[PDB]
Amino acid sequence: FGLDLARVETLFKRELRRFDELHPRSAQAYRENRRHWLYGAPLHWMQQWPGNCPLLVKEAQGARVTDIDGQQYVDFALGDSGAMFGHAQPAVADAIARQARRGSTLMLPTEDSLWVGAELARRFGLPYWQVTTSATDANRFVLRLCRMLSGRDKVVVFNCNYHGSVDESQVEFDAAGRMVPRAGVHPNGVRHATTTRLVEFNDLDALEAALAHGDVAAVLTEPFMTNVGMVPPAEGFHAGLRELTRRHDVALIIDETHTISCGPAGYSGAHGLEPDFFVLGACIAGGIPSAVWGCSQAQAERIWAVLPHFRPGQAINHFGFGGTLAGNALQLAAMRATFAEVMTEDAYRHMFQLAAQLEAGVRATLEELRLPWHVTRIGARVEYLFMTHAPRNGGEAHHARNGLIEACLHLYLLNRGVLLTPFHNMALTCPATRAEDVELHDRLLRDCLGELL
Amino acid sequence: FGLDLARVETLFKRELRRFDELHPRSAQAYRENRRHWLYGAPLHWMQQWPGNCPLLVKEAQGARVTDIDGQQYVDFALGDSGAMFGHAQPAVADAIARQARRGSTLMLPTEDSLWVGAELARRFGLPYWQVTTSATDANRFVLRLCRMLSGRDKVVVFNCNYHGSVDESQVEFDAAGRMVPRAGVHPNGVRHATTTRLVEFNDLDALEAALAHGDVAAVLTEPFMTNVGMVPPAEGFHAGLRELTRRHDVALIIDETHTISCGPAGYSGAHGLEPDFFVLGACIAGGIPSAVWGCSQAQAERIWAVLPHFRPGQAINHFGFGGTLAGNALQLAAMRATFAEVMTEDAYRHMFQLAAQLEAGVRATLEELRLPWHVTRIGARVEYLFMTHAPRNGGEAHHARNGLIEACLHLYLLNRGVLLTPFHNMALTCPATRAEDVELHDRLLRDCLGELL
Ligand SMILES: Cc1ncc(COP(=O)(O)O)c(CN)c1O
Ligand SMILES: Cc1ncc(COP(=O)(O)O)c(CN)c1O
Repeated sequence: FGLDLARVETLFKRELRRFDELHPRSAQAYRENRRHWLYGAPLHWMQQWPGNCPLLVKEAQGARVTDIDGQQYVDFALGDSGAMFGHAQPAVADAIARQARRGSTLMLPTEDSLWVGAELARRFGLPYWQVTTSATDANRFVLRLCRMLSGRDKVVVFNCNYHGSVDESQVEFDAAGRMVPRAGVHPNGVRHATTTRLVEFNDLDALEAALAHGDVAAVLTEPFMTNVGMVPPAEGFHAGLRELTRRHDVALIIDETHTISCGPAGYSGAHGLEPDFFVLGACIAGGIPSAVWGCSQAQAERIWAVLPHFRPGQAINHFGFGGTLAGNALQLAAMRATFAEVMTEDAYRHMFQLAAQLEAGVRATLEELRLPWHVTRIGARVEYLFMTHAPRNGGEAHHARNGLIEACLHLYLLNRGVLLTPFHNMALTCPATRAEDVELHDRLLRDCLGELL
Repeated sequence: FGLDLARVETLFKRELRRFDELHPRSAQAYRENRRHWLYGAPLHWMQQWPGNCPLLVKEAQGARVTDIDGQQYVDFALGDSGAMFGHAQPAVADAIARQARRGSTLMLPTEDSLWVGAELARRFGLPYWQVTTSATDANRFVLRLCRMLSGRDKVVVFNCNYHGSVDESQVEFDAAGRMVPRAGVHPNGVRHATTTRLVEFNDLDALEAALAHGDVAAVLTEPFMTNVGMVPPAEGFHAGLRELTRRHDVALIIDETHTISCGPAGYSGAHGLEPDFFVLGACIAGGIPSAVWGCSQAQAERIWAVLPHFRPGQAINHFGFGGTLAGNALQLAAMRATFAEVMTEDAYRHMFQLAAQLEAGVRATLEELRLPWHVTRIGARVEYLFMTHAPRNGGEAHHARNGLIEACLHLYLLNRGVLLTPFHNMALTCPATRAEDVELHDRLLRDCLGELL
């Protein structure tokens, strides 16, 4: 990847010691938290920050975070996209506070459901919606409905996808091109040959071959892959994807959990995609676990034919989906505030300006230092990969990832006041991001790469 | 069931007309919401309230709810247990408001994680915890870890369980005693013969026969079944369950999502159970979708051997579980407030007194009217069933449920200012419930049954 991995190790060791010296109170907190949390924090992923422990946060507002050692950071991680519009958005926090004081979960709708439903239909151009407690659940429940309406069992996913803890998606290609369980993800009693057909992104011949078996209920995909570095769709790919799925009467599910960074109506709204189902995760509810999914008129009619509107005195049933806190008053209050006051044309304009500045700065550094790396941007989200050209598919992109280089870069920036999500080589801008924050990121990255070369 | 179903239908029809006359603004809201929500509300379950639409709530506090038609209710539904300690608990609402203003989701811990981890271990007597966004997910993830640590693929569940949208659990016995997909729940590409062994509750011989196959990773169960009416464990059942699972080296997972009504340490704490894993849902976080799960040190050691603590520079991985907003600052703030200020010995003392009064009143009515029905209480939760004696298992209990009778009773009470969850014949008391509220419930139920007989 253009770096001497021995030099990377040397710097990494120095930065691990620097981390220890700078963050003693977080380290002390980690010692205590390891006594009661299985992986030393409430979520096991939090153990994967670089350095010897995750930081304990004291407070965060906008794109600023302060830890319990008093260190201040510019935050380009933004809760690993869960806080994509910034921390403590005043309208959203106020809406949450107000609604908590007048009922957070009633198993009933409130007036906010009226406004939000209409807004979803307007913004995203699909007529009918439902709410879940996570993007994973939206994907799981949509897949269930697709199996119900189609009578087919398999889902098509793309190599190196991520769609949440959707067991049927947890596959990859081995060296012989065989579909096997994803590395480090136990098959969990699933026999994926019975549930899943795997294809590389940007491969219409392979997609046609998968669908031709006639056992595929749905294709599930991001419109632009974001969970193995960034893989843009090729020229003509979306047209072909949409045509092939129509020809085979297969549902097309577009997951915009990350690609909502492309604009106020997502990638689908910018590019005239025609999803059968549309999934969007928790950036919309201010840190309250949430997601929405929507469907076309044609899919709604098919769903109602297999699951009719409930009749008075009918036996109660969940039908295998929904959840007890799904669609609750608190979620809907936060969504209303977010769509009305946060996800505006002006917000996206600001985010794009700063993200374009950040992208251009990274690109200048890579070009100056002659690194065989590249940088890609989708709206507010910028990510680099350790290969010369944009990957044609997820398989290619996976080979350009390296845990040591990533950890070293991330830690070097963390120790100097910039937080990047540990799971990607990405930076996310929000309405509270400032030009000086981009300048700091740019300088530190140039400094780090400079020390390595 | 002791009632003429024809008289039940006649009253139900009258009460549906009464509902229309009393709730015109909710009906208008439903017409609008049907334009944009697939099932006319954010969650399809909300369509299953009795009456011709779900009520739209204006505000709720304690055990009081006011709808948009200005109708006031005593709430014994409490968000179908999601708000089991009452609506708008001041400490919890304040904690949510405070934390929203200083970062809701950071992919990092805060000082509240220290306090909550220690509190969970103290309260529930298991040392190691994790947080999810739902009880469903806690169950799914525990099952995954059990398959990983055991190398076995099957889970034992009990007939007429409910553990959330856990696909492997969605089975029942047919008339021939065959394990088949649960009625109305599509198998969803799961071949349950490969994932699941089904047994009736309170049947140690059948449980032994299931476990003897040597392919069971875990037994998943409520300690007292609450999702098919109430099924108490028989004398000696828990001792036998614990002994058999130990002998076969099978994980025992106790799901207290509802049975937390038994006391501040759940049924397990009251009755000295010894779970390997313990699951508790969203009642603990004030309407923020949440759950916790805990495990013994012995299970933790087996898990760490198959999923080691993360090493510096290791390739990032979700490992098939966790979630982006799981274990977030907002959840942990709400949990801290709930455990410190709400789920106290004094709160439960009040809840028990009022629930005992409610139980005694229901029992008196059933005995006076000579109905072949009975009532059961577990702590704050009271439920009746349309059979003479307590059911020995879920199979028996299922036969004593009737959608029409349930809808009629629920609607009669709703039209006279008492909300009961539409999915059960249950009432839940909280710290804000008053004796006069219980008296109103008691009178209306007696009035309704009186009109029917
Ligand atoms: C594209 C995509 N879809 C779905 C999910 C699942 O989201 P969650 O972890 O909130 O369920 C993620 C994770 N952010 C994602 O990146
Ligand atoms: C015993 C039990 N376990 C798990 C769940 C799942 O909870 P959720 O719908 O919040 O995932 C439920 C639903 N109340 C339940 O009753």
